[PDB]
Amino acid sequence: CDDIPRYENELSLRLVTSTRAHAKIKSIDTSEAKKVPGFVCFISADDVP
Amino acid sequence: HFYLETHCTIAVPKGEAGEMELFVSTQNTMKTQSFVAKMLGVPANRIVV
Amino acid sequence: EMGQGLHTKMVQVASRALKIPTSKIYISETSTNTVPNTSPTAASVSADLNGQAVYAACQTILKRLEPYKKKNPSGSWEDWVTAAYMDTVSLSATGFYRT
Amino acid sequence: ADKLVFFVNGRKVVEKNADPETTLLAYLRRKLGLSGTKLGCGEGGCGACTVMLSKYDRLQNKIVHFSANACLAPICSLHHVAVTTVEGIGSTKTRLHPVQERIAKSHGSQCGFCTPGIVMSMYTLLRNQPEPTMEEIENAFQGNLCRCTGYRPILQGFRTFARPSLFKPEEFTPLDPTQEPIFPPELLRLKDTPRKQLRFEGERVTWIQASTLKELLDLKAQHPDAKLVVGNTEIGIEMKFKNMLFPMIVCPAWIPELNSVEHGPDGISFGAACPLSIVEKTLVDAVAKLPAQKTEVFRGVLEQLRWFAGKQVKSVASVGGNIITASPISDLNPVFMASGAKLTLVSRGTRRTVQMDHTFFPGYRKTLLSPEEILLSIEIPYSREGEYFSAFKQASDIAKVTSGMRVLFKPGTTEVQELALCYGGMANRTISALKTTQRQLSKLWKEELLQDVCAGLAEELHLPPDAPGGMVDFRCTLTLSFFFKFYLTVLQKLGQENLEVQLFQEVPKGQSEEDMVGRPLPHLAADMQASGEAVYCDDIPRYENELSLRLVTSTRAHAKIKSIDTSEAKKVPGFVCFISADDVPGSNITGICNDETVFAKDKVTCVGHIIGAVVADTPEHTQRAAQGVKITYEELPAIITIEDAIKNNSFYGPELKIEKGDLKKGFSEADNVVSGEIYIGGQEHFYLETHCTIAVPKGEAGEMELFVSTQNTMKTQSFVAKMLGVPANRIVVRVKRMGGGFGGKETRSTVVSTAVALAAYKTGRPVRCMLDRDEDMLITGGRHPFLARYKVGFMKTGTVVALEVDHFSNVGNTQDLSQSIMERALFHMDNCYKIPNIRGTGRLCKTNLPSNTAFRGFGGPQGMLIAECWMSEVAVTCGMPAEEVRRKNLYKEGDLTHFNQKLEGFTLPRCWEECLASSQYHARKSEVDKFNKENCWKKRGLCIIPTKFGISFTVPFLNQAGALLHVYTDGSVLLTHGGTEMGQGLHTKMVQVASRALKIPTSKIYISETSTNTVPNTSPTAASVSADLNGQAVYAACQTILKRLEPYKKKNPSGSWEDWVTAAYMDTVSLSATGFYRTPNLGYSFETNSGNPFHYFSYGVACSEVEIDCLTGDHKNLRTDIVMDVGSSLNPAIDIGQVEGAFVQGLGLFTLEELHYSPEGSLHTRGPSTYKIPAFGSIPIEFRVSLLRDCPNKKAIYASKAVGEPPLFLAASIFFAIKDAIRAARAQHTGNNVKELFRLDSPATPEKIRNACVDKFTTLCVTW
Ligand SMILES: Cc1cc2nc3c(=O)[nH]c(=O)nc-3n(C[C@H](O)[C@H](O)[C@H](O)COP(=O)(O)OP(=O)(O)OC[C@H]3O[C@@H](n4cnc5c(N)ncnc54)[C@H](O)[C@@H]3O)c2cc1C
Ligand code: FES
Ligand code: FES
Repeated sequence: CDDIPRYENELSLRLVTSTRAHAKIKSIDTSEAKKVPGFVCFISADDVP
Repeated sequence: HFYLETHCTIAVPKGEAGEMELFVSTQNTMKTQSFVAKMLGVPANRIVV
Repeated sequence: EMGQGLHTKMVQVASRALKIPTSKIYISETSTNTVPNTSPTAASVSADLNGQAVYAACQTILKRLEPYKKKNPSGSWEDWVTAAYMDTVSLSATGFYRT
Repeated sequence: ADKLVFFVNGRKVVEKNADPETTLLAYLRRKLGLSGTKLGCGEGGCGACTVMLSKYDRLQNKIVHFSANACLAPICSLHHVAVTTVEGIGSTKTRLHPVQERIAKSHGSQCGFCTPGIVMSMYTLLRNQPEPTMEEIENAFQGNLCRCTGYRPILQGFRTFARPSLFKPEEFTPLDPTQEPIFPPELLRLKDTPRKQLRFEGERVTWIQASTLKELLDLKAQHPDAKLVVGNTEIGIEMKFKNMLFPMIVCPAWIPELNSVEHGPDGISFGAACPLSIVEKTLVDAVAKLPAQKTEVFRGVLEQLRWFAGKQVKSVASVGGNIITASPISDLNPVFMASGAKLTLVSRGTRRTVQMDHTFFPGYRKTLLSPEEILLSIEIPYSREGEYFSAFKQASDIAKVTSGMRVLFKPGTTEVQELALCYGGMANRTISALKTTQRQLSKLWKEELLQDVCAGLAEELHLPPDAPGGMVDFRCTLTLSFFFKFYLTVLQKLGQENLEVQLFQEVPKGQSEEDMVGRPLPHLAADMQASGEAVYCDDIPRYENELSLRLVTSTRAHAKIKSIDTSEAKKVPGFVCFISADDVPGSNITGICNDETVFAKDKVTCVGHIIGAVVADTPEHTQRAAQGVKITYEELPAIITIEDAIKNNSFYGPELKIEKGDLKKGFSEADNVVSGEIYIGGQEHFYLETHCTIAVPKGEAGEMELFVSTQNTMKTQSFVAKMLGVPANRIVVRVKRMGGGFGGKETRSTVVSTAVALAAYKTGRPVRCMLDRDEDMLITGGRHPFLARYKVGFMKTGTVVALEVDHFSNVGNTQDLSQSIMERALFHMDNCYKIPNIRGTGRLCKTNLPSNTAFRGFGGPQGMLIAECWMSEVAVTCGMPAEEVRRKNLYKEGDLTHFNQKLEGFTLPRCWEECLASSQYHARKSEVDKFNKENCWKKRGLCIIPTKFGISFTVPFLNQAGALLHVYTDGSVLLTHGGTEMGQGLHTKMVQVASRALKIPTSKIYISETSTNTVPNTSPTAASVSADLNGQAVYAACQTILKRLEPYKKKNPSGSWEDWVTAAYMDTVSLSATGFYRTPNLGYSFETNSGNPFHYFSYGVACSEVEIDCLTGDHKNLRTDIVMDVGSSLNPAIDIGQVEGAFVQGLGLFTLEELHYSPEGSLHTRGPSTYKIPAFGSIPIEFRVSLLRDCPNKKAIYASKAVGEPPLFLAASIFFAIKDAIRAARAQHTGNNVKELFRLDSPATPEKIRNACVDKFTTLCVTW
């Protein structure tokens, strides 16, 4: 599958996941991540249209 | 399960009229189609898997 | 195909029903605008159900061809196809099955 | 100073490393992947590459906006400039901008390609001048050409912005210009922080952007071979096409001193860098604010600049440039020279001041400049009291001619103090009068000066018949006729010799709001074409390892091939490998009657034919490699011309013929016999998207998938599979759309796909290639020209009785389709006349010219033109009226054609009668001779022509097609069918139909692309039947679905359509079905003259007024009314759109387009600059089209007739109306000549019209 070549503008993804077994979710902090080289954007539940 | 190829998805958007084409390691072709079309909010006939 | 020979079995069948060598028939990939509304590739029946469908479609083709086989019953299979083409018959067909 | 920085659409770009050779388009297109700013010529005048530059001024501390073509503009010019693109103003994923939506909704975008270009042209206008005049809009568009639409809808959609029906302009959204996007606030923070000079370094060139005048001058003084670039509209051409390479460029341009305007005591003075566009602007108003005699030279400069060229170019090229560039054909230099203009030259320690005169250009593109001297400024002079000036240019590096003329008299009298006549295009360089000028000095503006002048004008600038450019006595005459024009318009300025709409039919009262068949719904994708978003071909992204190709081609007309040398090419950076004929692993003998070779082997047969190709990493590298491989040939003899061919006995299989009667009988039985020959010229497809092919090899079991701009899906598949040597079922070809095809992509497309395929096969990774305008016009080739000779016998009533006609067709160097074309020719010699004894033949001539192919028309439009010639030669020999004669020998309902097929339900006389009605021929005719009586030097003409066109493929077994319909579990439908969209609404019609048959809203059905594993074995998307055949197939498939559903509709007959589908699904029915169709009872035999070749006929009739200027050879295209039978149109907006387009293409073919070939056979004529297709400017003044009402056609899908081609012939009318005014000017200046019979050839150009308008001057020139 991933054996199929890139295109020349293709991004990678990789998805973020809950480290507790039942809880409410008090807020999300994206700041440390926008420092990484090549970072494009963080997708979340508020974005599905 | 431990299959050797683990899961995955190259998704390629064409950009006119919501079309998108997806290359996907699945047993269930139908469903990969509709729940993508549901989440996106478009007619099934713009999706090809 | 999850590596369990569905494709190789699907070929075997269609080779037989049509009576042309396995070598001459190719399957390339599976997709949702070649044949829509498909059940999960699932509970062992995956062989049998497509098995059937492939058959039917096979049969509708051979009916279409009879006339040209009749008129030249010792010629090539290529012979009967160039033939039907120029006379104006469909060479593309669907095929379905329910248990 | 290294980093260049500019902005694109709002965002900043900081490009560390620019190579002065990368052009803005291209940065745009393939570095920041914004497609949709398209490439159309690369040569400057198609404008599909148009964008908008906004920058901050500094001198008048203002922010300015202009248009420019991005195919030409180097990125090193663009420091600190901001670019707006098509996808900058608006999009379908937000709001379209009103320039966008109106051009879409008013039917102005059929194929769709020239669309962003026109949109920006318009968009910029508005941003400078926010409520313009219908004249100013008229006129943004010199820069932009479209092929599919004939212009009318464009202008009528935008007319809206300025001061039983088809689109509602009152529903358009309104437009608030406070809402366009803001000038980036970040330049502007710059603007203070002052310029210093910059240097960028490239792979081959070095670019120094200079900043003071001091740094220019020093630079040039220590490196005098350094090349000035300013507008780049010159160098750009030279570096791309005449493979020149100047390694060090300095661009002035920033320099305050070279950009200044100044109001002297004496004339106005302009900095060399200034663009034309502002020279104009200056003059334009300073003429209107000023005593109308100082302004005599000004009025001339402006006079040339209207017909110079068009806005995207005027806003970049400098006067400086034009003056020094110095071509033979500058239109500016004559005027400046005749003007005696005033140049200011400088170097470091140099301050020369020369008056322009014959002396300034010594030789071929040279001037008086020394290498270290630059031009500072020009000064155009006020005119003194009793000093008079005009300028002339006439149109369609040598030919045409352009002139500046000046005279001054001894004051308060006629006399002649000074006189100078300067002419472009008659020599090497811009020349002066002068022997002739001398002698005229102190005479009087009177008759025997007018003679002495014209006498000397013929001797001095006499032309040898070998002189290059050709054309000689046109080129001649013009010299006098301009003078004569001039003489007259002097006189006038003293004591002065006095004597003293579109309509169609409404749908049924009854029928549903959401049945859409018959209603005028706009092209399924015009929004997205207008918006930039629709993806055409090379528009499809790269992959990350994808190579480019580009193919190598024979520079001789017939020769053996002694050997190939690849050495110079392997030196280029990124070079991958050279593919040749020894590499196909399959079969090198392809083409379509197996005549031709995939790559040449052992010998080359025309001007060239593919020898091989080179493979690299970028396309500019592709170029340099091409360039690189050098071949060595030994040279055999050449057949070229139609004759030869015959004088040699060539050609292509045995003489075709049709016969009926006897005939020996007519001619003996007859009153008069005429007897003539005429020649019809060839023609270029010029679609906007040129050819091409992304080929992608998968790598297991030979599979490959190809994305291809074609009309013929099938064939692209097999001849790829043949050449490769694998089973057809490993090949898949897909077409989503095209920038137009008109036949030109029915077959020839394969020549490219084939090559590309192999490069992928070899290297194992994707490869694409797409032609530049210049390669494409060579390689693919044209419509067929014809020579015909005839003989026609007739009574003195005008009733015709016998006719005999011989055709040949020049073919080229492979058979191809050429046979089927000839046949269709023969089927059409009758046009619309019954004619009881008749013999027509034709031959197919072998030549060393590239192979001619299929073009809208298919030979039909060649004569029906022959006969129709012949015809008006009858009517003239009788003594007339021409109307009465045609009316007189019309087929009538139920007769039969010379091939014995019955004419049933024959509409033609209703089209006839109903046209002369509305058009009102008489009185108009009378009103015309009247103008002819009162005008000496301009004349007018009027004509009315018929036409009938058989519909259906001639090989009968091509009349078939087929489709595939899926219904998803959610209600949505998925349609595909055999045929392909070239921007002509097939898809939109295919939807309309299926919406109806299934009785669900148009909105719910989608079609996505066309392909060879959705529906195999498909006929070319070709001879107008493409609608009807897929029409049928779609139907069938529709029906099989509704049968399947009945049961579930029955059981719940008031539920939703979604209801019936979830329903059938769970009960276990198929929701996917096929569908097919054959046209029945077809087949004509040639030797038996029987049986049935067509299925029905299209009919129609046209009426045109023209007026010529018989001094120059130019004409206006005054009015034109058509009435067309379409049956019951599927979509009257798209038909019509179809009508007007085709009609305009006839315009081109009969009056405007000419190809030229060197004597020994290399095509000379290769881009929008030398091949002039018809422009916004060229369409008829009033243009009236009407579909014919109440007349259903029961032999074809829901009552409709075919509409593609028939109407293109009707332009005929403009040709004959043009032959008519010719009569009238011959009869004034020939003294007498009774009933003339004179040779007129197609295409009727300025040269050929002028030439045949005989008089005083033609006679003085008498004796490539
Ligand atoms: C689409 C199109 C249509 C055209 N139509 C016409 C037409 O209708 N009539 C016509 O006459 N021409 C026409 N042209 C030519 C165009 O007018 C010229 O290219 C323009 O005049 C050149 O200005 P430039 O800034 O591009 O010069 P560049 O292209 O930058 O280079 C031009 C020459 O100027 C030189 N130069 C030398 N000294 C100086 C100096 N002192 N100051 C400035 N430049 C100097 C450079 O060496 C170079 O040779 C047309 C061109 C295009 C492609
Ligand atoms: S001006 Fe760029 S393609 Fe025509
Ligand atoms: S719509 Fe303009 S070239 Fe096709």
